Amino acid sequence: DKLAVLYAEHIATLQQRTRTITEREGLEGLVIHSGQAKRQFLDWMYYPFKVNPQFKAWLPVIDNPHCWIVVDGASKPKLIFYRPVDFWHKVPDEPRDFWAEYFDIELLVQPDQVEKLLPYDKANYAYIGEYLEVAQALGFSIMNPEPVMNYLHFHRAYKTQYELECLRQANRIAVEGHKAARDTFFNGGSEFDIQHAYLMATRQSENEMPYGNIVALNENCAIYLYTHFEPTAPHTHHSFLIDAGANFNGYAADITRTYDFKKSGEFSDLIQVMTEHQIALGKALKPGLLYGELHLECHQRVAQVLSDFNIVKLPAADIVERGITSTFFPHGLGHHLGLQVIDMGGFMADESGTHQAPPEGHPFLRCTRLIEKNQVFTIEPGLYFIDSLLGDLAQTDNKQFINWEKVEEFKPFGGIRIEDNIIVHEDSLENMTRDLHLD
Amino acid sequence: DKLAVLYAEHIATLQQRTRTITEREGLEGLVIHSGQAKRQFLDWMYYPFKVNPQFKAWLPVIDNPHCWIVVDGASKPKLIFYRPVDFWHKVPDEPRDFWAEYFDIELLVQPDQVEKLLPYDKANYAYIGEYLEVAQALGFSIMNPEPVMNYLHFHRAYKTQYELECLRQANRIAVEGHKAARDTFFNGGSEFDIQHAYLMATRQSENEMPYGNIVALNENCAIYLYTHFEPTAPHTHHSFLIDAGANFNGYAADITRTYDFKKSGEFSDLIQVMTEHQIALGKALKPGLLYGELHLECHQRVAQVLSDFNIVKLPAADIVERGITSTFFPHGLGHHLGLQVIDMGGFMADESGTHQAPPEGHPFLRCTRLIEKNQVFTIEPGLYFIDSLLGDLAQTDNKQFINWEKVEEFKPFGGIRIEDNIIVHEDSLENMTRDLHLD
Ligand SMILES: [Mn+2]
Ligand SMILES: [Mn+2]
Ligand SMILES: [Mn+2]
Ligand SMILES: [Mn+2]
Repeated sequence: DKLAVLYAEHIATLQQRTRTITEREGLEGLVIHSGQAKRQFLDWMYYPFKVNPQFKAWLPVIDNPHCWIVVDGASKPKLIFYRPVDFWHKVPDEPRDFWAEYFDIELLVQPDQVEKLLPYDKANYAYIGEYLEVAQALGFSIMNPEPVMNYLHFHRAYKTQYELECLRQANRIAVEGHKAARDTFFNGGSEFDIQHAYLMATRQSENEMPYGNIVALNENCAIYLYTHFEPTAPHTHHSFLIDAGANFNGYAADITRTYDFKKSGEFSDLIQVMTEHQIALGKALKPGLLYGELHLECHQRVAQVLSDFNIVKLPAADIVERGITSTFFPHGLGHHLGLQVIDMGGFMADESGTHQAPPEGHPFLRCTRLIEKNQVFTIEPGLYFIDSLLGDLAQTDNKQFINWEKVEEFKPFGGIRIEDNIIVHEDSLENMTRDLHLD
Repeated sequence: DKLAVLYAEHIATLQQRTRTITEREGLEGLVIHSGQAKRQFLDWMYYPFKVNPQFKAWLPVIDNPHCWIVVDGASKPKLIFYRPVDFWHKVPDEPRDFWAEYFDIELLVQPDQVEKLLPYDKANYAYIGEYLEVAQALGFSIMNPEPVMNYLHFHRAYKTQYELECLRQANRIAVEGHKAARDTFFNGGSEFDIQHAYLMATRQSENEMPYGNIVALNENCAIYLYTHFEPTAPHTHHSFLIDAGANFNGYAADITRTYDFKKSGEFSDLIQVMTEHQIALGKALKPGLLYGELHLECHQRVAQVLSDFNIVKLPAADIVERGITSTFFPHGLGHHLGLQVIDMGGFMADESGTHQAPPEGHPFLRCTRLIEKNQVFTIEPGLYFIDSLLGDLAQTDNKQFINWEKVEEFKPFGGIRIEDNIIVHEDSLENMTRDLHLD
């Protein structure tokens, strides 16, 4: 009932957004398409279904293709709901979940019979969806118009209370996964074993994960978009990095933890120092600050670690100025989190979609937007021992400053990332991840 | 080693097929495209990669997009092998697996630079692949020509010794899965628990499965393409149906077993009788027989069961002649098995692609082809208590013949399917599934 009560105000906010952008762009409405199942080439099997984010923005229906929302922000939202009646599939009930009473629902038995249920004159309706050829055949001429997409993507950064509650519930599920993964690692499990313990504890299958989990042991922790799951355990367990989430009502969690098998020695100490810096970066989110400023602070803190552990034999300020931090921390500090894992509107200065420029030394940073209340962020500093980047560094005139001996002793551990999901309020920060006592 | 030796004859067979069809159609060669990763709408994540079957027909490279084979059957096969060298992904070794020596290999570092490595004049090359617009942009004009696709699909039914060994290896893995699933069911597991015990015993994740596993308890056994995995166990365990396989080198297993929780009572006796029929149907595969004749025999055997268990109050022969068996056994007896789960060429009378007509009373049967040696089949009789089909039957003048009381006592158990994978040799049958002592 809590989530159901909050949903009423979620619909009213989405109605108000729809009314504003449709009037501004001279449209009679939006037709939002959940998507279709993609058939495999020369085959009868399908790819796993992935819902249009613009569709699930309205309601937690994420496993149903051939659904359509028709909205103008004044009349009651219309939902065309795909309900086939075949003997070979489990026929679910007509929708009676909390969200049903907010839509005029019409049942669609066959995907290609949708034309009769869509507005007769489509001149002033925008199709929002992936299937441009289907839309054209149905008589749409306006498809994913940039001013509408930019407005909706801008405003997706401001979560309704419904959305924030969904994100709390996703974090709660992911944390149960993270505990089971950790325990499997300390029991000598393989990457494959750890992944499947995570899925067992979340009660979510691989394709319900909002992204492909990263489950890395030892040197694989240095590969920051590592995707495989080694079925056989390494002879020696040194380190473990898991980046994994969960789904709730289409909303993602995105949590990363790094562990040391021995729970002592230098790599264990490196995790603890990065954890102190990651907590402080999470507490520096503040309304009225550009996110790019926290990315700069992160480079400063990584330099402090490199200096303090005698990995680079220079004061922190010199490590930053000579660019060396980028070899050890080569990605962004984090991003917006919501319906999508790397959420929309993180690069925008305004509703029309103008980009907020990244900070001077970091031209590739894509999360640059002014922090405000009701926004949700990842904070995910990292420090890695990456062969190709350490190779490039060994060919610069900074090479004498690098403690190559000590870098060699860290390579078997791979690296470190620590990631939390944080809601910014007007006068406080809610660390959803650390409020759940994962550690 | 054994597989490596057999692969030489596999390449020679594929070279000879390529030479025959390219010369017959006046082509200089085939260009066979492994495929591409599909990006999710408005997102940076990808769908799981699914290799072009025509690509993996040549070599066990199933996880690598942007690869191309150029073959004419008269020179050494050419492989363009996609090898990105990015710091964020695992850089694999240049190919040195058993298959590498059989191709002239050129490494491709960036997908869009392939045009340099393909034949300059493409007029007489056929593109085999899904990406028609990419092929057109590269200068191809012949794409998936029907005579080439029908010829290769026709000959896919004749497995080389390499292919048969790959299929044995897949069955061996799947059988380990099946034993863990069975044991989890008898311990009171949920559908979700059973699925994840299957994945843990096969060491294969959900997306490496050659199809979506069916893991069904109780009434869900009646839903023959049931897809969900209930995370909570039912209050009472009655029955369990698992249809699941495994991958080896791109070759599928496809095994189904049905279990009774009590291991006694009428449903248990129904499994034993269906088991007798399934073994007999598996032993009736014979070179020179039309597969449709086994489908007819299956209907006769199911009718014997429906009569003998007093489910239909008619002699067996009358149940077959009035089409009543179709309400309880509504699908095909089985299909070819290979690189694809429902393998190619099952419907064909000859290499031009003419259809072998189904038996008169079974117009929807799609596995109709003359059985010959070196072909691989599924045999999968079933008997189900399906609400919507029993609903339809209750509205015909066959209603009076159905023991509705007895049907009611079976509904909680859902239904039965027993499936083996069988190689047909000149002089014998090799039941891969039962040679592995699954039961
Ligand atoms: Mn993240
Ligand atoms: Mn992450
Ligand atoms: Mn089958
Ligand atoms: Mn099957």
